[PDB]
Amino acid sequence: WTATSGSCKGRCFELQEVGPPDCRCDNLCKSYSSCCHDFDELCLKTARGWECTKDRCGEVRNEENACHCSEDCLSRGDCCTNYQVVCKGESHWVDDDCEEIKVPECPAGFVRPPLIIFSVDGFRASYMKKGSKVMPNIEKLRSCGTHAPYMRPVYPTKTFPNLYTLATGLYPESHGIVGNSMYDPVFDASFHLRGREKFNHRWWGGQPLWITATKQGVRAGTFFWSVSIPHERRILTILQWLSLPDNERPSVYAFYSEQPDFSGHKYGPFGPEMTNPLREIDKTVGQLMDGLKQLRLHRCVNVIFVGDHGMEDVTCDRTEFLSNYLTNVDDITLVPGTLGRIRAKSINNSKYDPKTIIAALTCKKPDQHFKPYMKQHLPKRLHYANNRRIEDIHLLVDRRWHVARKPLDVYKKCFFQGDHGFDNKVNSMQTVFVGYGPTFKYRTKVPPFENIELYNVMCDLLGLKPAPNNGTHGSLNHLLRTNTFRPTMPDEVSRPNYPGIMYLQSEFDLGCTCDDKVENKLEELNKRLHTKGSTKERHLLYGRPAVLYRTSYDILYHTDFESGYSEIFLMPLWTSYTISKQAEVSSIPEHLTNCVRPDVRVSPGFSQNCLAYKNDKQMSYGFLFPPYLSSSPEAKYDAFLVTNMVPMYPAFKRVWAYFQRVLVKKYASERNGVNVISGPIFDYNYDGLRDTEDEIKQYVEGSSIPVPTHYYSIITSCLDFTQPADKCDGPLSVSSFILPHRPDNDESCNSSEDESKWVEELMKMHTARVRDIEHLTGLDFYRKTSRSYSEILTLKTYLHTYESEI
Ligand SMILES: *[C@@H]1O[C@H](CO)[C@@H](O[C@@H]2O[C@H](CO)[C@@H](O[C@@H]3O[C@H](CO[C@H]4O[C@H](CO)[C@@H](O)[C@H](O[C@H]5O[C@H](CO)[C@@H](O)[C@H](O)[C@@H]5O[C@H]5O[C@H](CO)[C@@H](O)[C@H](O)[C@@H]5O)[C@@H]4O)[C@@H](O)[C@H](O[C@H]4O[C@H](CO)[C@@H](O)[C@H](O)[C@@H]4O[C@H]4O[C@H](CO)[C@@H](O)[C@H](O)[C@@H]4O)[C@@H]3O)[C@H](O)[C@H]2NC(C)=O)[C@H](O)[C@H]1NC(C)=O
Ligand SMILES: NS(=O)(=O)C1CCN(C(=O)N2C[C@H]3CN(C(=O)OCc4ccc(OC(F)(F)F)cc4)C[C@@H]3C2)CC1
Ligand SMILES: [Ca+2]
Ligand SMILES: [Ca+2]
Ligand SMILES: [Cl-]
Ligand code: NA
Ligand code: NA
Ligand SMILES: [Zn+2]
Repeated sequence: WTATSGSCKGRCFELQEVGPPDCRCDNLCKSYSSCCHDFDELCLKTARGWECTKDRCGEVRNEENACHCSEDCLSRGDCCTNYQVVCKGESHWVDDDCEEIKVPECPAGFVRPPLIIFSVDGFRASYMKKGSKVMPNIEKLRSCGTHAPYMRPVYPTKTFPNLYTLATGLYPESHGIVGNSMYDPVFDASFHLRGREKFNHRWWGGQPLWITATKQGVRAGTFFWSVSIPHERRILTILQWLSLPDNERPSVYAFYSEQPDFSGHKYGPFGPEMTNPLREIDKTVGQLMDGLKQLRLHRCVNVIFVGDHGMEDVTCDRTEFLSNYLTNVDDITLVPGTLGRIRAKSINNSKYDPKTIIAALTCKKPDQHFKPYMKQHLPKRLHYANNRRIEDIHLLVDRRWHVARKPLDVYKKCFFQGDHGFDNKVNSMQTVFVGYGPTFKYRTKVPPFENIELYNVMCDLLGLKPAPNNGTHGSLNHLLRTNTFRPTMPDEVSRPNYPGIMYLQSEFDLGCTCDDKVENKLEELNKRLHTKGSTKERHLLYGRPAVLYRTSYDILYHTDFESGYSEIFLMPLWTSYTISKQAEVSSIPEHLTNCVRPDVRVSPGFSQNCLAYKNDKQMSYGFLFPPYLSSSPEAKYDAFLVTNMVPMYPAFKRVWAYFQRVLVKKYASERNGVNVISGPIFDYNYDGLRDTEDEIKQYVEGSSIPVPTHYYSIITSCLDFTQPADKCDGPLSVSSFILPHRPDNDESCNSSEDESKWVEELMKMHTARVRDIEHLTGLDFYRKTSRSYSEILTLKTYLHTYESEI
């Protein structure tokens, strides 16, 4: 109940929300059916429109007008945004030449440069270039300020998940807004785009920027604007708030526009009808900047122009129907569209089986336009699994397509020509970032970056300590003139042991054999040096990774590679090696095919054994440093050490062998040498974080050898490829992956073909940031380079996407 008998007189767009049944006058009351009776009359005035004209100049104040052109309007803070232009011979902000803002130029009483976040829905990255002719205000922000060619949204590339990721710095799986539609089984409650349940606070996790600000004594404007408040009024309201006395005035503000998304759905991302919405957005930016100029704030305020996701061409005729695959179609609930989420229709139905549903959805049709996944098997880069609201069964839909349960859902629910929600690496889903103001750099282009990073920077801009989040604080220091965040490297927690030769061959009873007993102070003194680390400078280019958790491990040196061997998990945490452009690929000699050799530096009790692999009929083994890339016949024996061995399903060995035999050398040829760090990952609870020993669900049969869920590789070289990887004097270049360690290749529909037709495609899908690997392993890489730490943080957040040019 709301007793709408109170009055909005003097309270229009009040910043504090009064508790019902008192009538509200804040910019959210419309959404709650709770505004006072006179809200429209007093607060949403429209008389005379939004612009001054020559004849309105110097007028007698008429409080009925939407905005004002009387002499007192500046001190009242309520002129139309073009007042000084029309009436005082001033120029529009866009017509003024760009001039560097070296320091904030603020009116007295401003404690800090205000931040204004100008967010636009569905603003695809390529609009900056393709619509530049009709967006002069935005183009001036872009060219004069700091801009990225695009900004990567989070998956799914829908509105609420992305705006709330912008606000919190968190992945959707952590903030809880995992789609536009959700069922939470603990609450037994549903979240819907239209409706009231979405307002309940239990949906919204983490700590968004406005709460972070408020708790730290920085006042915030309201972030949410009710749909019926027009854009002009939103701008005028912000400008009025900026005229409040110092003690009442917020330092952070948001504007939101439902365009160009709204039209993009109806007309497609590049429909000719799209020119008008882009023009109108630009005019709104113009009004803000002219309004700030009138208030003398245009060289004081930091402005962020940011989108939530892009827009793709999608029509009704490109819909896959689950009724063309499943017999049991009515026993399931599907969340449909540009992704799919499946669960049982009834929890009382014990005939429901996810395994048979996945199977009936797998590679069933030649050009099938979605791929089914159990959520823990999705690419780790999506970070889309660790939430009870994310259904166990997921469909990744190809760009340009939809999935639906049955045809009736599509024609009884062509209308639309555009949609979004696809994999966040898809070019059409990319969106925009521009930063303009005293705290941003001048005329500066920065590399593309993820929207999870912005919360940290917005906190930096407001002098706030960010709540714990998924950004990597410092990775975006290069956007900022000042207010940078200068992190220290994490402290290493566990120091390695450096074992020498401590065990005789006969102490080992591992059931392993090698044809190696084939026998000189030349190469004998030489091999001792290699085991002591004499080539370590070649194979360990960026220092050894730090171990950020308590564990027991040994550094093992070899001619061709170096490893950090875990005595707890019985295998390396990491293996590091460098392959030059000149390196040659050799095969495994016939006599060495099944050779496995005890490591005399490492006790039998802390070793794997070959008998366990023999007895385990599902599990085979591979090697982290590949025997194919050995530098010499003698060095090759090192690659068969039991300490270089890891458990691998035969299906996965197909993938791994092709990577090691074919792809590493291809990369070294293309990149002028590469340094490779590979290792296992254990993430059985799919939280994107390293498992402890007691979280491991699978071991090699009859043993304490844990089975990795994933294998990673980090591949590093010189950004200036005229320099070899091992002699690089400047910035680095990286690509990484986290491959799921699966006992089948069902993910790859062409896997019956030669690895050359399907393996690289799989690896591209599972591209990763070094940072993702850090989380999954408790390791910290690039500890010893000649590069600044912030530059290394940027490198660690880099994602190689394999998409064409934007
Ligand atoms: C991205 O960044 C984020 C943010 O930094 C990282 O997420 C953090 O990870 C931490 C480690 O997992 C986690 O810490 C746990 O917090 C527990 C208390 O949590 C509450 O309080 C915090 C702080 O205010 C709050 O943020 C939490 O909010 C979560 O849950 C609510 C309600 O469900 C949601 O509204 C909200 O969206 C958020 O949900 C997300 O996180 C939870 C996990 O917390 C998931 O379950 C959800 O799916 C969703 O993703 C909470 O309100 C604390 O109790 C934990 O401590 C347990 O474990 C430690 C182990 O060290 C142990 O010492 C304790 O004894 C305790 O164990 C006991 O509980 C176990 C399970 O009940 C039980 O098995 C044991 O026997 C014991 O009884 C733990 O410290 C932190 O909460 C989240 N924060 C957020 C916001 O998500 C995230 O890791 C990053 N991702 C990547 C890839 O890097
Ligand atoms: N009610 S409805 O019309 O049926 C339905 C309602 C929900 N709707 C719908 O998509 N949204 C209604 C819109 C009003 N919001 C808004 O003002 O957002 C501003 C904002 C948000 C986050 C920000 O994050 C930060 F911190 F800056 F990084 C900043 C600014 C966005 C809402 C999405 C779809 C239509
Ligand atoms: Ca949107
Ligand atoms: Ca884990
Ligand atoms: Cl959704
Ligand atoms: Na086996
Ligand atoms: Na297959
Ligand atoms: Zn949309």
